[PDB]
Amino acid sequence: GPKFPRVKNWELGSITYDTLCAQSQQDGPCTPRRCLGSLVLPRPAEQLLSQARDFINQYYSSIKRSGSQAHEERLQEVEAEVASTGTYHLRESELVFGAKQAWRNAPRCVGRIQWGKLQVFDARDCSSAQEMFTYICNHIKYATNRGNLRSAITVFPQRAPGRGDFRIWNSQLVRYAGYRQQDGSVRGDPANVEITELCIQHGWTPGNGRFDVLPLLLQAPDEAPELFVLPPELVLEVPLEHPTLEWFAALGLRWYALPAVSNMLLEIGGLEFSAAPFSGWYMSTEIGTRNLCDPHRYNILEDVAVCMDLDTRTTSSLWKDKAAVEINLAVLHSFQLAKVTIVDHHAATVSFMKHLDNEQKARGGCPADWAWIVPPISGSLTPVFHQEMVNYILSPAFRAQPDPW
Amino acid sequence: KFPRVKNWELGSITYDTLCAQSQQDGPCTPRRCLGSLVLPRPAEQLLSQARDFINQYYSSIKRSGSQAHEERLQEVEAEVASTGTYHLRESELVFGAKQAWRNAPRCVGRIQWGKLQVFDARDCSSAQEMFTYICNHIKYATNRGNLRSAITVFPQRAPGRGDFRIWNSQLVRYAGYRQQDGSVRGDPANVEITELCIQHGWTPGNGRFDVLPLLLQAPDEAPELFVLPPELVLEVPLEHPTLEWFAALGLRWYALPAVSNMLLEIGGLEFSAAPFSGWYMSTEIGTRNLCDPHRYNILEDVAVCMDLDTRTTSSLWKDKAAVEINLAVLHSFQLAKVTIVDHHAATVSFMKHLDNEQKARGGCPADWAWIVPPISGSLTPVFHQEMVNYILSPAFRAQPDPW
Ligand code: HEM
Ligand code: HEM
Ligand SMILES: Cc1cc(N)nc(COC[C@H]2C[C@H](OCc3cc(C)cc(N)n3)CN2)c1
Ligand SMILES: Cc1cc(N)nc(COC[C@H]2C[C@H](OCc3cc(C)cc(N)n3)CN2)c1
Ligand SMILES: C[C@H](O)[C@H](O)[C@H]1CNc2nc(N)[nH]c(=O)c2N1
Ligand SMILES: C[C@H](O)[C@H](O)[C@H]1CNc2nc(N)[nH]c(=O)c2N1
Ligand SMILES: [Zn+2]
Repeated sequence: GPKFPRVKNWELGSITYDTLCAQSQQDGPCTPRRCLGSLVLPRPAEQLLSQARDFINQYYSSIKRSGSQAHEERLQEVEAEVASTGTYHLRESELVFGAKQAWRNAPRCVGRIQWGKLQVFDARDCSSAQEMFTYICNHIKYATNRGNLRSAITVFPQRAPGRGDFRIWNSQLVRYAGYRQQDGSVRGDPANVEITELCIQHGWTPGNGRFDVLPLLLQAPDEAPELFVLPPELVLEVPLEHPTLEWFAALGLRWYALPAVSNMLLEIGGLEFSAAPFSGWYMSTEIGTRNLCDPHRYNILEDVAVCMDLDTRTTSSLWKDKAAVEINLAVLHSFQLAKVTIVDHHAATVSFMKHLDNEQKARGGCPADWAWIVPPISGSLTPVFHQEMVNYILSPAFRAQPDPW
Repeated sequence: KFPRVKNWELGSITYDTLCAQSQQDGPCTPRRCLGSLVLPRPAEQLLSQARDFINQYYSSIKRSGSQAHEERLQEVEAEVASTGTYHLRESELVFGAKQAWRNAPRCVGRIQWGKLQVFDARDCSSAQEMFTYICNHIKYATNRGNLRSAITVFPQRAPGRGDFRIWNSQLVRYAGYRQQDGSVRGDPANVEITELCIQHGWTPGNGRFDVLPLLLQAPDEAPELFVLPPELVLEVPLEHPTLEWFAALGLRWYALPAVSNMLLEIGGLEFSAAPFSGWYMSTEIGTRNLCDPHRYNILEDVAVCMDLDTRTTSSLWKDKAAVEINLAVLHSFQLAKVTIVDHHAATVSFMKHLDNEQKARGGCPADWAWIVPPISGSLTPVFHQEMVNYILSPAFRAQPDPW
């Protein structure tokens, strides 16, 4: 048949061919000799212009004015700007399209059915660390919306020739402190040990809890990062209880409402937005499975299993599986009681299948990273497990970038 | 470039250098990864695969460069030059089969790769004889519940003629009967092979767990039908340690997972019929075979029996029922003294395998999507372990169905 990858769903027996992958401009890490799909992060005058031309072409196609006079004029105007300055600038509506397209292009995101519904805050006028804070607080207030969460991104000024970057040092806008103890263990979230210690080196007075919300370390160009404490009333958290296990509330577990990634680079048309935090709402497994049960995170499985009186001395009791399921259930139940938006892993994966069909019809495929899209409990119980996926890099894109220190 | 391979739970890092030994391309390119696809789409080359394989063998027995090694290379050269093909000595076959298992990227059970009973059935000239060898394989491997890994190797592919083939995908398979009203009674995965048995003379049953006969095919002949003696096929009724109603569901599964439709390639030679078996990991039965929607699909029935709220996904009724079903399988196999490994023990053993292999060969090819179990992924260590996938030979391969 077609010379595009054939893609099969083994639950349903249905077949598609991905033609979209033909548009990839950027090589991933695989070769015919070996596949590196399971690695988390495997290792410009005329180069900018070709990325910019491509992006402008994407824009004009999206508004159905390809080949138009307005399209040709924008193209000239971009090359003139690069010509005289080395860079160029997006129109507002271009930025909005490019931000959404970056989300839509993100292979690791199961929540892409929502991609067209993204509030884009333009913060390209921002000129200080103090102003970044205001923009960030506004983002948090808008996005949180007292529990009825709204997807959003806030875009700060782009990288510029020989000027320092805007950066948010924290990986997320909300992070619990991780305090290294004398014995070598950690109180709080071990994922955050390094940022915690950077906050302390930069003048923060540390708490001693398991859920101390961290301050933000915000860096305006060519300045030391400045420290900003989020007013507590802005940071919506959800205490965790279980619907029938009454003792679960006594564990004092909690999580925050708003998942807002702040350390990734938004690339659009070769332009690099080094600070562009974005937020959605949580899939319940992120909290109840990874953040709470990973051995290298809060690691609470054994404690919960012991409370549930399970036999923790043997694997074949499936004590881990039982406790994990109850932890996820408590996450879902508590978020529901508190009226804070959340999506379980069944509803989310079902919606992603719908997204796949939509994208097949709209673009001829959808880049997806199977290992990231399949949830970390109950995998084959979700429809995405049975769905082959093709993974490739399209731009606009969100990318990892090196830590600023 | 040698990939840096990180474990994200422990922060430990290795470099896979074994991948340089791959002489066989997989489906990925720098423009797109196809690692999630289940099956993506001359004398001088036989000689090079043959020399390489003989070189692997003499090196395995340390005698790399000896008289015996050099003479054996010439035998292989002489035979290919004269006939376009060659034959393996039994010791070479035994080594090659083990190595194919070892190299199988999708197998989580490879800590066991060195314990493999290898039956040479290359002196087989008929479907009848294949059946005798298969019965002996089942008897050995089953061993009254104390299961033992095994492979039986029937005669290789030859340019002149049809292949020896076992038509069935496994040696034990439950019938799947389609109903004019669309539904399937039994195992929907075996509708086709069920229908093929009927068409070749089998009197069907009408249960949910009717064990199929084998269709065995000798070269250029119609396949023949052979009913396995019920006494040879060990099965485990499923009950649950606390939920009494669960036994009333009538569920069971067989003890012996024996794959019979894959080709075994050693030194360029191809073995189209080479059934191989180990023991089950509980999630293969409890999660996939019983809970897949296109398999026995029993999740709902179990949830109702547990009185769960089936109206909404957010009660996690599915997750809760799947767990009890896996528990029942583990409990039932244990009660019956039939070998089984749960998915926590299995993946822990695989992590140990990765480490042994790192020391021994500088790597291990592994397919993360297959290694990570279908429930409780991130609760197992392998979820957090990066993996490099690539094709080494000797290898097991998929091959076209013979009809
Ligand atoms: C609206 C609800 C949303 C849900 C339920 C959702 C769900 C998810 C989940 C479960 C992941 C994997 C996270 C992990 O394991 O750490 C993820 C990754 C991601 N999503 Fe979303 N998403 C949502 C909205 C968004 C939005 C608004 C953006 C960007 C504008 C976005 C971009 C991403 C990116 C870039 C990743 C990859 C992160 C990385 O590589 O570390 N998603 N999404
Ligand atoms: C001794 C205990 C064994 C265990 C627990 C085990 C476990 C597994 C599991 C869980 C899978 C994934 C199966 C699936 O999802 O359908 C698998 C695949 C496989 N194993 Fe094993 N294995 C064992 C022995 C063997 C032996 C003896 C061989 C060969 C001699 C072997 C070769 C394979 C191959 C080739 C596959 C891939 C099959 C395919 O592509 O569909 N394994 N193993
Ligand atoms: C927007 C959004 C919604 C939602 N429900 N969940 C998220 C979670 O994304 C969090 C992001 C930050 C960590 O990144 C780890 C990481 C490390 C490295 C080296 C690369 C990479 N891409 N990702 C895990 N995923 C984000
Ligand atoms: C030896 C062994 C031990 C154990 N515990 N489990 C097994 C399970 O193997 C069953 C085998 C047959 C199915 O084949 C599906 C399949 C289809 C296709 C087109 C290709 C392919 N490689 N695999 C999946 N795995 C085998
Ligand atoms: C090694 C492996 O790639 C790594 O643990 C991945 C697997 N899948 C994942 N999937 C999601 N959604 N998030 C993750 O952090 C990971 N971790
Ligand atoms: C599409 C996807 O690759 C397919 O569902 C795979 C996923 N992982 C698997 N893993 C195992 N062990 N066995 C399988 O059959 C599958 N199926
Ligand atoms: Zn790949």
